[PDB]
Amino acid sequence: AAKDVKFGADARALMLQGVDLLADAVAVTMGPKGRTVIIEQSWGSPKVTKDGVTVAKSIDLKDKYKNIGAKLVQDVANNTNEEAGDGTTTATVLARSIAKEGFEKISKGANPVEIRRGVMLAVDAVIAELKKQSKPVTTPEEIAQVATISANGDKEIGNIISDAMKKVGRKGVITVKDGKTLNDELEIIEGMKFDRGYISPYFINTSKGQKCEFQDAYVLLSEKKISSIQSIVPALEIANAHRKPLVIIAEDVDGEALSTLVLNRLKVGLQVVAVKAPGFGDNRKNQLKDMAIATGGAVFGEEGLTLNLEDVQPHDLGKVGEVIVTKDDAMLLKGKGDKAQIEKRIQEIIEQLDVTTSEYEKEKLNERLAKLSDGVAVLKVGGTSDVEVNEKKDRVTDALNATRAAVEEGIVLGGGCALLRCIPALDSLTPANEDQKIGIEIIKRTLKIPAMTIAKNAGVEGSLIVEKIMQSSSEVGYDAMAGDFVNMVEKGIIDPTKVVRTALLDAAGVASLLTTAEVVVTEIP
Amino acid sequence: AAKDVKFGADARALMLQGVDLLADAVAVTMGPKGRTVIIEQSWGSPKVTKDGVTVAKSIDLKDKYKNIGAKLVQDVANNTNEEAGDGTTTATVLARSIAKEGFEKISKGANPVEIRRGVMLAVDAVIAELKKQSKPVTTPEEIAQVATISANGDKEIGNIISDAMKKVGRKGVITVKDGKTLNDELEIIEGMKFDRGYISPYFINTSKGQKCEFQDAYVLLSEKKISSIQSIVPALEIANAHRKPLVIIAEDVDGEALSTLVLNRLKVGLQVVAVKAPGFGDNRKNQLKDMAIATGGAVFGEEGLTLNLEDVQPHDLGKVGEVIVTKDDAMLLKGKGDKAQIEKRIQEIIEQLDVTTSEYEKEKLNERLAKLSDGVAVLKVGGTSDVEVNEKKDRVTDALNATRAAVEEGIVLGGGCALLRCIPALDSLTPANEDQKIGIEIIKRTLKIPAMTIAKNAGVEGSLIVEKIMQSSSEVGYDAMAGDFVNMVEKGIIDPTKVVRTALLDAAGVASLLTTAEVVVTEIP
Amino acid sequence: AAKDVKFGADARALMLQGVDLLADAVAVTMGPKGRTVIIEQSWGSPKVTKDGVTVAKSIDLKDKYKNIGAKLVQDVANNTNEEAGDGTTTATVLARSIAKEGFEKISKGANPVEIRRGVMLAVDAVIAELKKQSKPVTTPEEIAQVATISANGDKEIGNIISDAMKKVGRKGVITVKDGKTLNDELEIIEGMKFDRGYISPYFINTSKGQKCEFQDAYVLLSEKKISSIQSIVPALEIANAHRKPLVIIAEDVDGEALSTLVLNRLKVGLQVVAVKAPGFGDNRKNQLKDMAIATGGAVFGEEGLTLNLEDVQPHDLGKVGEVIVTKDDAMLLKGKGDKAQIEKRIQEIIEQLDVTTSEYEKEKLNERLAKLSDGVAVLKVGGTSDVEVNEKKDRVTDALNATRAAVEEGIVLGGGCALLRCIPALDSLTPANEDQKIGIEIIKRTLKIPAMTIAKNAGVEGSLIVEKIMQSSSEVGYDAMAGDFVNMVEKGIIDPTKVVRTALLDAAGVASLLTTAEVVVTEIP
Repeated sequence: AAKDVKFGADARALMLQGVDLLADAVAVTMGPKGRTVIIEQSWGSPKVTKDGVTVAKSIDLKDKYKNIGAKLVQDVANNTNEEAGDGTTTATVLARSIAKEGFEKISKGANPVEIRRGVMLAVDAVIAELKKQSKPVTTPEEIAQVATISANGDKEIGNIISDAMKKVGRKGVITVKDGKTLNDELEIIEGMKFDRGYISPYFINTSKGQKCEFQDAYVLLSEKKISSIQSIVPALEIANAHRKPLVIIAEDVDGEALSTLVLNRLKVGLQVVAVKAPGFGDNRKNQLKDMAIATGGAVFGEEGLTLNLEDVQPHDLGKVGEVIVTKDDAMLLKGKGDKAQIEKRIQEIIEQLDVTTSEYEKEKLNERLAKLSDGVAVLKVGGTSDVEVNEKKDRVTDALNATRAAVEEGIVLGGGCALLRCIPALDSLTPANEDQKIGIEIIKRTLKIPAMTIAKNAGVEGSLIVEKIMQSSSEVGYDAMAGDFVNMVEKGIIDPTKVVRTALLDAAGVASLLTTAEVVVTEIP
Repeated sequence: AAKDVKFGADARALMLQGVDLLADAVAVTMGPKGRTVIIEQSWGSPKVTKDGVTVAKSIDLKDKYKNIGAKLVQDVANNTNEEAGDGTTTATVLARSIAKEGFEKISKGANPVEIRRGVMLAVDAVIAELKKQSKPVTTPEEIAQVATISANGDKEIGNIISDAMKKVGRKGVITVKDGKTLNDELEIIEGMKFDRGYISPYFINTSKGQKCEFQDAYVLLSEKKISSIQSIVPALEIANAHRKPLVIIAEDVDGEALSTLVLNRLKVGLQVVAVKAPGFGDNRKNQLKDMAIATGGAVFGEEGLTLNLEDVQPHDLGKVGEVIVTKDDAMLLKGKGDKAQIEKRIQEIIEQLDVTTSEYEKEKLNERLAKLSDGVAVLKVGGTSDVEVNEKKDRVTDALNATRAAVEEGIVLGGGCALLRCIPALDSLTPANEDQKIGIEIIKRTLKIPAMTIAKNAGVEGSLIVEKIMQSSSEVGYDAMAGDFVNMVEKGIIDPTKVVRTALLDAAGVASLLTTAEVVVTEIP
Repeated sequence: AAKDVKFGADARALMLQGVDLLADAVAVTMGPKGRTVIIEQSWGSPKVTKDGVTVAKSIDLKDKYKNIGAKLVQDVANNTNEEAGDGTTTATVLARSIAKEGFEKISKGANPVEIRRGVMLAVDAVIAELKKQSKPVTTPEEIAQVATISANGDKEIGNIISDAMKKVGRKGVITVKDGKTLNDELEIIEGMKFDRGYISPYFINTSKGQKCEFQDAYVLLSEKKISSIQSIVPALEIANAHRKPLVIIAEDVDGEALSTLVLNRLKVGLQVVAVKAPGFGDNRKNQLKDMAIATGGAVFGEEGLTLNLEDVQPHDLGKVGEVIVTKDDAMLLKGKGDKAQIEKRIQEIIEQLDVTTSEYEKEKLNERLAKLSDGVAVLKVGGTSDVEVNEKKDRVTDALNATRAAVEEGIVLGGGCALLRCIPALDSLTPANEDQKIGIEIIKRTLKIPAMTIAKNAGVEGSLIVEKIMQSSSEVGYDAMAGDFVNMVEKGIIDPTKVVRTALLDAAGVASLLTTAEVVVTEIP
């Protein structure tokens, strides 16, 4: 495979020319006044959209170096911001602006590593300032306010969100479902969730949204890894006898099992899904034991009690009402089993919390406790018809992910004004040398970019708006919807702090990586 | 898949150059004096035609951006106006005119969003004026007048249309059939219709017209969705034993059932069709219960009474005389079952209407009531031979769809004069700024376009006609057929108001979407 | 499928340049002095010919627009004149001349629709004049004269033609056959003919002439359509047991039956042919009943008497001596069955004619009567050897079709002089405006075209001949064979009036359609 190689500024120029296409195509769709972008798909109608992540995930350039620039911006600013579809555009625009500004200085004689150090210093100072001028959200009234704000004034949606949240706590688990009724209602049910996603992207069922959904499946628990281990088909025997699905939880899946399952799901699509074990080490073992207690099954490891995957009985497996598994996330609903032995295990974990003393110990114990003592709250959204319910479910999920992101680290002024308020923090910072001072001036400039872009999307003169917002009060900002200055928190122009912080971090990281890369090696066409 | 990306005016120019080809190819065939368009099909004779929707659905450009412009105009102005073949051309021409006029101003410095706001304001004012200067149709005499007018003076066709309509009411159901006789006659028969179309476009039988027709089929009712559920073939067993067809009604069809049915219909074409459930939620369940009562079958859900798709008996399914299903529309004819239990269910729904009180409740109850208490009227058109009957059936369907569209929202002056009479309404409107004033001048101009185009198609000087019609009386207009001014309602130059309103709405929407699009991303060849 | 689109004069120019190639290639072979045209077929010798329809059906241009022009002229001037091979060339030449003349005026500022109206007025006046100056043929002496004239003086052929005609009447049925003898002789035999052609072009047997011939076949009668209905193979069982063929008459054939029959005829060629039902409605049913009475079979509809296609007995089907079926035409010969019940059915139809009173009723009754009471006359042509008989059969068919066309609407002066005599009728016509006057001058010119072309083919100066024929007597014309003026009816330069009328009608229609077409959309190569 013959390769081509370019060096220094010669390759950085091409990477930047590839970046500023994605940046321009995404910066259009920022803010509430975001315009539309026509994306031609081959067979059907050209898809119109106003959503930054779709535009970003779409484009793919022809030239090799431009494509690697675009892909470098994408696979971080997008892949690292899967929580909400709001921070990705900000990340890409900040990244392009930092990179383009720094390329000028390093082409005019500055030292790249010094600029990267200065930029990292500035970004640390700005994140520090953010963590100060933020304000938390810890009372159900404020929770209702922020929820309703995120749902665009829907008092009912914000109300039901706060009701679920204050019922299952801040660290609880929340899910949305379609209640087949006219009115939305909140329900709490038996279930448990852990943070291990699906292993096979071919497992995708109910494809839209990249999910994997199955009903009343059987549950398998295996401490021993089933990597390159056939004889999984004994379980499939009873899983075909009883048409109910089955789920398997192994230390890992590889070789025989992996290759057979991917292909048979591709061609038959049998109702089984594989997921990695949730915990680690002894905590993993005790977690699988708790899950077996909660599902009515048993671990399929040979240690202790004798049981193998070579044979299966209907009472050996576990049973639950529903299961949902997606990227990095998986959950189980309405588990079967010994309801009295579940309480016995709860008491066991209580006495464990009583006896153990270390931070890690009691932490993992609280995790295992909450994973069984507290149920999940399902939001049964409803409406007149599925054409309404399918859209309201998406709005509810958006508002839910917004408020969950807000409760973690508070909220700040929306509309990109937050970064504007953090500019005076750069004054106190002192550079070690003049290159590290240019590394501060760069952030000084690039912090005003999201506000300028939202203003320009609203059709208004950007710099005129940003200079006035800068000199104005600390609590007032620009509302692109109404086109005039307003008290943001009062009006509701807010956004979670985690989003701004993550966006700025990823932007700085990618821009550094892209302005210090010295050698680019690409295939030859 | 390498993509290409263009920005702003540079892409809008190409999209507009792609639009004005479809607009020119369709504007020719407008009015009664519409010319002809030679469409070469590959194998046979070049098809001559004077029908706007065929010309529109035909063309498909070479360049990518021109093609997306043409497709943007098509997939709305056509797909949204499937009711009658008259509004689509008007929609496309209005869209092109608005877009071309606005592109000039936004190339001369105006703000796109402001123009779109002004245009939306003007369109709202014009639709308001239409809803005023319209006049309803609510008496059988006026119904006969408008029917005969739509059928081009055929007193017999309009008479039979009004007879069917006043017999089954305004909201009744009407169908046309071939009576195998010399004289057309009206018949009312047992049946029911709901608004869920076919799921598989491969189901098309009696292909011309995109329909699906079957006789004396069996009826299946399944509240449980059969998505990715095999064992549908038990029913197919008895459906092959008795050569009579079968229809299935499920919450949904997917996976196993979908993939098997599409392919076996492609290669064998077995006499079964799948359709989505008609209602929603509890209303869906009660609707399926009423349909089972009306057909002699039973719901195949496991709840309550035990019954599965794994086994079928001839008396488990429903039975009807005929079934027709098309896009968004499906109906059943001459259902079997307990004629006494049908009356019992009718009394049940009557007492339900008595007890329940909410608007939604009594609305759905009236729907379920009328879906069983009132039969459908079938129009048995007849003639000397099928070469006449096949054409008369199409004329009758056209007149029927025209009068049904007229009874909903009244009628207005035909020949595009209606929009001309709505021009003085734009005087009272006031703009917030000068861009929103150009957004009014644009509609001021584009409202005169359909009349100008019909006049030009008649070979007459357009502006000369439109200025005289503007200054003339409110009730007089231009008759391109006779080539002179005439009292329209008196002569019969009319058209339903719904058509003009929908055409103007879709035109404004598409023109806005096309004059504000900022980024176009297309595949590379 | 990317398309290309041209507008107005720009596309009409290309269509006309495509037309004037077919027109020139066919105008050569007009008249008796028609020259020859070398048509290269790929494998064998280049086929020489002097026949206009073969030259026309042959050519097929390269460019798309030229090809659609040529195909537009072809698929009407040919497809509408399948009766005799004489009118097609005249139609194409008149069409080209009108179109080329009108393109000049519409390129010099005239209104196309006005010209089309004027041209239609002129053509109506000319057809009126023709219907006046024609003269009928209603006596056996005149029949013999016109027959002998059409057969180029063959007294024997004209004599036998008149003998058959005056024996079976003007509306009788006549067929030609090869008598295997030295002398031609006339025979009348049992049979019946109806006007429904073959359904499958793959049915072609005895391929030359596009016919379908079979001997002593079985006859099937099915009122119920066999569209998408298998189990036709029960009949094929006995149709293979007895090697005699079978014919089926269904309301329609589609799906299962169509797809199986086309392919098995392609690969096996079993001796069965399918034809559409002859009549319509109740008349269709009574016609099938009469045909069953006449053939010894029975209708295979389930109504009344029980009988299905699922089973067949040798006495259920009908039986006839011979059957011939071609495009739009099908006939049966020497039917079997109850010769006494046939007379009983005849008496039934007689009493029906007695009781019924409406025009349509007695008309259909006379049709059903004559279809059984009167036999067909077969012309057994003969000669020394098949090399002579095969050519004499074609000459006899030509003369027969000529005299049958003459008896319908009389005869006129041959050699294109008829249209010349109709020129003075255009004087009385008055135009509404000057464009409709150019629409008269165009026909004034184009009427002299066939005579000019025949003269030029004879090598003589055309205009010199046409001016002298114009000023000469009403009964004298030009004989290109002898090259001098002669009394046409006396010499025998005649042609049926139907041919001239149809040619002029089709020419005017195509020329209008081609000079008013505004948009041409063609595939891109």
